Amino acid sequence: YVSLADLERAARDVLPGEIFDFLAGGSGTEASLVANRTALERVFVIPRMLRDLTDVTTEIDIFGRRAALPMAVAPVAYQRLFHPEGELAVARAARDAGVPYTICTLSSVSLEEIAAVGGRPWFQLFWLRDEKRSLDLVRRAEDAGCEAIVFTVDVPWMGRRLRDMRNGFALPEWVTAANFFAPATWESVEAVRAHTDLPVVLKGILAVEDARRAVDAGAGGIVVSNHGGRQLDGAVPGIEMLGEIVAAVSGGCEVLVDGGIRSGGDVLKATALGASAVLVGRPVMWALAAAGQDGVRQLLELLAEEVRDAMGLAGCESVGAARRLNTKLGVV
Amino acid sequence: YVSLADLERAARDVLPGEIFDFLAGGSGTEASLVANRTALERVFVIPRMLRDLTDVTTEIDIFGRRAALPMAVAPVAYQRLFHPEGELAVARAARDAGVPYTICTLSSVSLEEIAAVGGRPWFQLFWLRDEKRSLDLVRRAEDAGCEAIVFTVDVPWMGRRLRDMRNGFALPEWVTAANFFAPATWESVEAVRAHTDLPVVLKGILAVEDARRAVDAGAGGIVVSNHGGRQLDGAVPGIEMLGEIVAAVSGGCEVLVDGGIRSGGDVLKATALGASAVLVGRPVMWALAAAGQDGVRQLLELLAEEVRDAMGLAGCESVGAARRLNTKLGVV
Amino acid sequence: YVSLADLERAARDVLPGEIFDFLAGGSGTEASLVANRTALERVFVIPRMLRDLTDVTTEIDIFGRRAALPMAVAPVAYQRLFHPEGELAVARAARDAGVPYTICTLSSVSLEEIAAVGGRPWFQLFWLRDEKRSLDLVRRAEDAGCEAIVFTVDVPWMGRRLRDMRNGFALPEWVTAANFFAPATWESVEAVRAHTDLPVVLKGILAVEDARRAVDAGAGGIVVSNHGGRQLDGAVPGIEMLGEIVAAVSGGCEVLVDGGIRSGGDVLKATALGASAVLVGRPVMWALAAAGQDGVRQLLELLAEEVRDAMGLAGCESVGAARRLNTKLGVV
Amino acid sequence: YVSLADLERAARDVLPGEIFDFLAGGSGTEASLVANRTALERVFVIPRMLRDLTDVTTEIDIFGRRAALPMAVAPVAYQRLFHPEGELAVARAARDAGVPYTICTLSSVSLEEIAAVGGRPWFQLFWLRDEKRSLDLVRRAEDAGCEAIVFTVDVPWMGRRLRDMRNGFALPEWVTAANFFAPATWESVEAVRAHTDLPVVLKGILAVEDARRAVDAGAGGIVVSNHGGRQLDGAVPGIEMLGEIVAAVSGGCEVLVDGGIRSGGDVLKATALGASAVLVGRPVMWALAAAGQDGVRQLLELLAEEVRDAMGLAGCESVGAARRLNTKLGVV
Ligand SMILES: Cc1cc2cc3c(=O)[nH]c(=O)nc-3n(C[C@H](O)[C@H](O)[C@H](O)COP(=O)(O)O)c2cc1C
Ligand SMILES: Cc1cc2cc3c(=O)[nH]c(=O)nc-3n(C[C@H](O)[C@H](O)[C@H](O)COP(=O)(O)O)c2cc1C
Ligand SMILES: Cc1cc2cc3c(=O)[nH]c(=O)nc-3n(C[C@H](O)[C@H](O)[C@H](O)COP(=O)(O)O)c2cc1C
Ligand SMILES: Cc1cc2cc3c(=O)[nH]c(=O)nc-3n(C[C@H](O)[C@H](O)[C@H](O)COP(=O)(O)O)c2cc1C
Ligand SMILES: O=C(O)C(=O)Cc1ccccc1
Ligand SMILES: O=C(O)C(=O)Cc1ccccc1
Ligand SMILES: O=C(O)C(=O)Cc1ccccc1
Ligand SMILES: O=C(O)C(=O)Cc1ccccc1
Ligand SMILES: [Mg+2]
Ligand SMILES: [Mg+2]
Ligand SMILES: [Mg+2]
Ligand SMILES: [Mg+2]
Repeated sequence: YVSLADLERAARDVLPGEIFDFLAGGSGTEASLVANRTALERVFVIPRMLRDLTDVTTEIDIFGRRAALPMAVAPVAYQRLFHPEGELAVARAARDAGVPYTICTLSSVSLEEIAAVGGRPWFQLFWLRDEKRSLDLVRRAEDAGCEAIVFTVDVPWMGRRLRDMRNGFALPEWVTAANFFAPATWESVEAVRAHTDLPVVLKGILAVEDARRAVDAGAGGIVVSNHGGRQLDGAVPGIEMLGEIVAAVSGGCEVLVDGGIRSGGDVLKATALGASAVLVGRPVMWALAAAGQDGVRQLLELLAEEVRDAMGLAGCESVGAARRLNTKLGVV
Repeated sequence: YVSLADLERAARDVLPGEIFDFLAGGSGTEASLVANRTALERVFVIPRMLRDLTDVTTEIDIFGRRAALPMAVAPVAYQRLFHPEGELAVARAARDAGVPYTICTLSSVSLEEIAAVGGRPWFQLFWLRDEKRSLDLVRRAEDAGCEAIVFTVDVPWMGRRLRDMRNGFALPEWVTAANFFAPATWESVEAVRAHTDLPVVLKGILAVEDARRAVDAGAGGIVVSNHGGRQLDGAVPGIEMLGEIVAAVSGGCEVLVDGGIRSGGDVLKATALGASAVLVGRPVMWALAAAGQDGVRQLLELLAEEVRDAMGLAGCESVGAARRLNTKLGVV
Repeated sequence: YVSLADLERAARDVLPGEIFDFLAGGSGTEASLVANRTALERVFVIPRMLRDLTDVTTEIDIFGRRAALPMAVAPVAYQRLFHPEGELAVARAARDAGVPYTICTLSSVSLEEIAAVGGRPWFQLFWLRDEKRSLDLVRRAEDAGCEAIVFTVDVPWMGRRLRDMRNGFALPEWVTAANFFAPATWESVEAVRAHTDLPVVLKGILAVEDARRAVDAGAGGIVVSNHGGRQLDGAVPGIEMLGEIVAAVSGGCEVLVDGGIRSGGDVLKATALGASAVLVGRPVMWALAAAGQDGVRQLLELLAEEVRDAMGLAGCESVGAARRLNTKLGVV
Repeated sequence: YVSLADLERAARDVLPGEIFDFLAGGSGTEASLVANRTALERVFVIPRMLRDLTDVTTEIDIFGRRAALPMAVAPVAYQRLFHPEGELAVARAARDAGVPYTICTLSSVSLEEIAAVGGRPWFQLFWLRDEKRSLDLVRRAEDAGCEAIVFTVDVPWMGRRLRDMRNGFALPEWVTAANFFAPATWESVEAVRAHTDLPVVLKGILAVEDARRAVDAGAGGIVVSNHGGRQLDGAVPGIEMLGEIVAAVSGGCEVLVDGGIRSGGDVLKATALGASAVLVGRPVMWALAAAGQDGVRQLLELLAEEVRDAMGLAGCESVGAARRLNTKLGVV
């Protein structure tokens, strides 16, 4: 594999069509799914030259701990759909690569099993109808050693997945929600923040004033995201709001972004627009589908090489230097 | 049907080619027909998160009465071209869905028959050569219980419909103007406004100063519209003028928009740009062609679900909240 | 024929490929040829409604005389390439339509023969190496009753016509320059202006300061033009400079535009951007090729209908009103 | 050959696929390779008319000596890949055309042999791990009569050439680095500047502040360049930074540009955006592949004719006049 696109081709070959569609699809007309890629392709970096690259490092510190790359594995539900080892294969490879892994509320292996793999597990929360049950799930994650609560805030309900409707897609009997819903509000965020000392990261923020309110609410971070184009069809790409959100946040929390990251150059673009780190979703599942744990390892090694390559070519010895790069929008 | 595009495919299958072309076509090179869709596809919404969605409602009040959605059926002439029940099938489904139905001056069933279906009938006026006859038509509509006069102001004459010319299209002998023309001016508007206590809504306004003059003239509303691309070829899309017109009108009348609405997300976009409500034309006829009254019912149920979905995903419990959403233009 | 594009198809059928290429082609990569069309397609008009259209007229006054439309036939050399009657067929149809006809320096029928057709003949000048010969040609045109001298200023030499080079195209022995070259300068303009009381119109101006200098030099008009994409490849379209040039000229001369006019709507766009009138080149030759004099008559009747249609749909009873229309750029 | 694109077709016919790919390819997704062409195609020139063209000249003075065109042959490694005479064929043709030739550090014929051809040889430096060896290479070039040191500053290492990886491309045994690496820094630039009285030209500058620092560092020139899209994938095109860099440099050094020059019109565009001169890479190798020395001669004669044509059509008797042209961005 010499690009993440190689892995997409390999996963399309192996997966059943309706499972590939569950993974690849977005909501509605897929306008936001496509725009996530359009937006990154319009960004060009202005690289710097002639800087010291003696000790180029892609490492970052986030939520108190070192990560090997400015990247984490996005929460993607039901990973046993893609490979029999599911979440355990992905979490093992992430651990070995030094990348945080976000455990899903709708994981097909229990959160305690996945946390026992080790590494840096985060936990993605969906709000349950029942504050008490929601908080018990947060407490389970904390007791199991997860380091952050990634509270998904853009799913009052699931978007309209027209591929799934047309395919009549349903979970196989052999895939279940191994950890076993209502719209979340700012009151739900406060209940979580009061229940845990872990950093609470709000995933799915796109409006500048919601990013400011997230800091005011005590969030340790946000993920600027349109949920990979799977929720509101026509939601702006996170990448297009990132710069304005980073300016409004004034360092008050970590600002991550996701949606459409398909290379180390895309990581560099996100960093140059001000992201602390990115999440990567579909490509990790492609690698899982194509070759299990070893596939995910290869993907993360390829992404690490691409990130190091892009940083050094752009004159950046550290991720902080990359955040100080300027960019210019082009036409594609 | 899981999208309005499903219905377009179904109507193309059933209708004779020249009737599909009469419905689908625009004037000239169809630049404005295409631009109506281009414009909506360039708009992206910035959704809000974590708001109370306990009681999401798509209802609005307009011209004194409640409507179930921020939408009405646009005036489309000669609906018996598309289905034997024509206007009665559409008006029955609109009534049952809680959506106003605009009766045409060139309806193929008389306006009194269509008004007798019930619901919320509006009446679309074309100016007749003869003030007295024009006003008698307004009086008929009022006597029959129509709630608003939608005065079409962008047809001094019909545009150049090159599909119709190339097809040699003419009305079948079995379709007639069952209610049975000169360019309208501001004097014509004043004559209508003085003749009726119903709100007069000027349909086909695109210039900001014409929107201001409409308020000064006593209009209760305007429809920002290029007539679905069927009149001036190269007229700007209504959606591209809507924000500037809403700012200039300062709440002085209702501001509707039409042209290219093909989903509940498109309704959300129009609302976010400031529209009070939208009109929907061609998709309603697709549903009529495909399956008569039941087809139109299914279309309106699908649109209601899409509007509720898009509003809630965007953090909006009411249409007023949706009007306060911000937007960002993209590239497609 | 219901559009000018119908005539293009008819002319491609009848003409020999290398003559169609001589007519259709531009210089170099044809970037400016394509951009002339791209530019018009990006312009959208903001029409006005509810204005008095009792007496819509497409007439203009230019260089002291009435024309039936805001249009003249552009200078196109060697019209016998396209039809045996060549320039006489075109000039007869232009006369009958009330449209000025620009006689070429490189006409395949003598300028005195073409002027004898009547109508409103203008004369397009190329500067000869020899001031005295150039001025004698101007004097011939004046003696023959031409009403304006259209001095082409964008041909210090012919551009690189790669279609012609690849085709090995040369004039047939039966086509000659029936009136029988050096780069023109501002001194050449002054020599012409001093030699004739006819208005001198500089054709091929694109820079704002050249338009200002043209007024200072005593020009009666300019044609904002990149020579139909046939001279500098990569020259900006005239339509993209027109508004800035009209503002800089402050009414000091007539400002015409050409390049890519393919409909009455395009005429309206040019007028709305501030042009006094347009020139039309290739479409007139298409009509000549397809059907001789009668073809050109049909073209001009079609253009007259399209111009009247577009003006009235846009609320304009006169060309002056059309010049006061606003426009908005779109994406196509 | 009537365009540079003719030569590209001829070279694709003759070269082995993997050598054509080595020549044509870029890094990563080739976003910057494509954008180099997109950027030039978006630029339109505003030509001037009616200026004296008695003595049009394409000559420039650069680094103290006259060149026949505002162009030099870019450094392209291993030219024996394309033709058995390699660098000697290209340098002979460049000499005969009056164009400087940049000798590569990775030339397949020794720099002393190529300099002995005569003409105006420049020398492109890659920094060696070893200041002393780097400076000895600079001294060899100077001793052999090279006139400028073109220090490539955008290669801390080679970019990711996915065509080469997929092809398994390697140098044939019969091609070697006949002159026989570490990241360069500003200290490396100072070591070169102190070692030679030749002008030092930094190639691969894209950031405005790096251009300013280059002047402060004593560079005699810079090449605004993304290395033909072969280094950072997603680096901005040089052409898009050129105007801002020329303004920041305030005449303090020569400002060249490269990437995607495919015609004399493209040379004119670069000049109008403020470049002192351009470099041309791939087209020179196409000509070498297609027909050896004579091919390169034909290419340079064609480019000279296109540059003279474009300059005169744009009203420019000198390259300095062309630099004073204005431009307008379009859509393509
Ligand atoms: C099949 C699939 C399931 C989920 C389930 C979840 C989820 O239960 N909770 C959550 O909070 N986000 C999810 N997501 C979004 C994900 O976390 C990233 O937001 C996007 O995948 C980023 O875009 P890509 O890198 O995929 O372009 C999903 C994405 C995909 C493709
Ligand atoms: C076949 C057809 C006939 C009519 C006849 C009329 C009419 O006698 N009076 C009027 O005032 N508007 C009309 N219209 C325009 C309509 O009311 C809406 O302006 C557009 O259909 C909105 O765009 P879509 O939703 O169709 O894109 C028509 C639209 C179509 C397609
Ligand atoms: C075959 C052909 C010959 C000539 C010869 C001349 C000419 O001897 N003198 C002149 O001054 N302009 C010319 N022109 C340009 C013309 O006058 C108009 O500038 C463009 O045709 C406007 O663009 P279209 O309407 O064609 O798009 C020509 C255009 C075409 C196509
Ligand atoms: C096969 C190939 C090898 C080299 C090797 C070098 C090099 O050892 N040192 C250097 O400093 N630049 C190089 N370059 C870049 C070149 O000098 C110009 O920057 C681009 O070719 C300009 O773009 P095009 O004119 O090609 O679009 C190369 C370009 C090509 C195509
Ligand atoms: O991504 C999916 O569809 C899932 O299976 C989990 C889920 C469910 C509803 C909304 C978002 C994610
Ligand atoms: O839409 C049409 O073509 C109609 O049948 C009614 C009509 C007629 C003329 C202009 C606008 C609408
Ligand atoms: O258009 C042409 O090519 C002609 O035949 C006349 C001409 C010649 C040179 C430049 C412009 C027009
Ligand atoms: O262009 C190439 O790939 C070369 O052969 C020389 C080279 C090597 C590494 C970076 C830039 C140029
Ligand atoms: Mg991503
Ligand atoms: Mg609509
Ligand atoms: Mg024209
Ligand atoms: Mg180049």
